[PDB]
Amino acid sequence: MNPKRIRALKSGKQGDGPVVYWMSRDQRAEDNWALLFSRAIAKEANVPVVVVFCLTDEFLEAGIRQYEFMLKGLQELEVSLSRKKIPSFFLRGDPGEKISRFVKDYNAGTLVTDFSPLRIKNQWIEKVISGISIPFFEVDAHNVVPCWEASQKHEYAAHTFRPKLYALLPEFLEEFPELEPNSVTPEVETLSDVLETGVKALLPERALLKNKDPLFEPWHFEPGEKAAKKVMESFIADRLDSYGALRNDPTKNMLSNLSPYLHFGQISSQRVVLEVEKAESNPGSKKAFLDEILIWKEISDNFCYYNPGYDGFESFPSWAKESLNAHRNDVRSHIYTLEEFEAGKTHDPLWNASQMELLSTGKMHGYTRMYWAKKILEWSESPEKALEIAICLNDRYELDGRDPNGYAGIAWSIGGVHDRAWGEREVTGKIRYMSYEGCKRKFDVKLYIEKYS
Ligand SMILES: Cc1cc2nc3c(=O)[nH]c(=O)nc-3n(C[C@H](O)[C@H](O)[C@H](O)COP(=O)(O)OP(=O)(O)OC[C@H]3O[C@@H](n4cnc5c(N)ncnc54)[C@H](O)[C@@H]3O)c2cc1C
Repeated sequence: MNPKRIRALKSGKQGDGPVVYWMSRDQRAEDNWALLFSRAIAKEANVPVVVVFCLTDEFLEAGIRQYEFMLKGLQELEVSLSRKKIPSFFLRGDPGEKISRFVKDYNAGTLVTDFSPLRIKNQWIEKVISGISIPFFEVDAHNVVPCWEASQKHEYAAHTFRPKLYALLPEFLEEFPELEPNSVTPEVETLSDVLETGVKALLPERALLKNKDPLFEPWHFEPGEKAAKKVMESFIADRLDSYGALRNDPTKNMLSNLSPYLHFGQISSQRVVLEVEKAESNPGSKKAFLDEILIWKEISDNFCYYNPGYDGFESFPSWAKESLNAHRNDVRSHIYTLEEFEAGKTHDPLWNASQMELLSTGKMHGYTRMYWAKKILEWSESPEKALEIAICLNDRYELDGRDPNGYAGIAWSIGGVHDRAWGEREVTGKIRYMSYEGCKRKFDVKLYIEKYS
């Protein structure tokens, strides 16, 4: 129980009632520092712990694919917490109104939540803080090293953040204690109903084909905490060995496929890192994978935490902004609208295949994501319109979207965040370029294009 994982958002008079865990980003019962601290605090106060989750009004800004994945897991989570004698309350509406009202209606003693550097989460904290009188803590249950501990400032490169993070692994990379149940079960609708109503409201905006057939295939990733562990186990046993050599090959499915579970916190990245560390496989593949789930994942939280405008042109490096400004007035070879990007109606069959994989599976291969976002910059009227389009399609169709990794990944592709300058070209300037022929020499593009007609 390292106290550096927890941080106080506001101090107050601790009440004589249950400790409330405002679960948001880490939707799991196991390996959850936020829930573990909540139980520890509730134990010292001789009071039970309770979990509250808010089904917010912004769910209509995504699709059915994300909504069902999240709620199906929450249905499983409600069963796990029950076995621990921990009740779970699911509220519908504004977290500011609902969290504050729950604190007063149930006489909460202390309020706890997990950490997310996203703007929407800060928005909720502001409203909640001004509507409660009890202490309020947040715990980093998503990063191995607490975001505010890994670095005190924005890190402009992976090689400047990698040593800082590895130096702190010996202290923060540790096993998880068991979640002790509640002593006695203490004394707002069912999830099957909130799911049915939500799906009905999302159906008109469901992505379809010409024949009114849904595009999304929901049999690629089963949601839940139990499914995530099976995915983790399969990766270490079968794919981890080849990960280092086939991570950049879209035609081969040699990725961990953990992002949907990591995004919703249905599985702890610290748990994955522990299991990987103790697994014997190709050394370079271990290094490659750990580099992605430790450095690149947690540097994205670092990006969004220390850059209020992480989703804007203002957060780009100075060299990228001055380079992109110098080529604003360059004549673009193609200009596509949002609907044209969305439907995969460009001239580049590789880009359209990447969009089709996004629409059909909700998870685009890591390598094609880079190619996908860079051509949006190349075929847009400006870098600002490119960020807008990339963020829209990413957050709308990726199962792992609306995530710090997404904004940090898009900022890398379009603005060169966490990257260096390259040969100066027109339109894209010094931003790293990825040509069509460059991909042909990297993998069998024809197979990838064929798999997503
Ligand atoms: C334009 C663009 C958009 C992206 N969109 C998202 C997104 O919406 N959500 C998201 O979580 N990630 C995003 N990524 C990062 C990466 O593409 C995906 O995380 C990865 O493809 C997820 O699938 P996986 O778990 O099977 O990959 P794996 O190779 O098995 O890697 C495992 C984990 O390492 C992390 N990781 C891997 N690559 C990156 C990276 N470049 N940056 C940060 N973390 C990484 C992820 O957490 C990932 O789950 C994006 C990257 C780019 C360039």
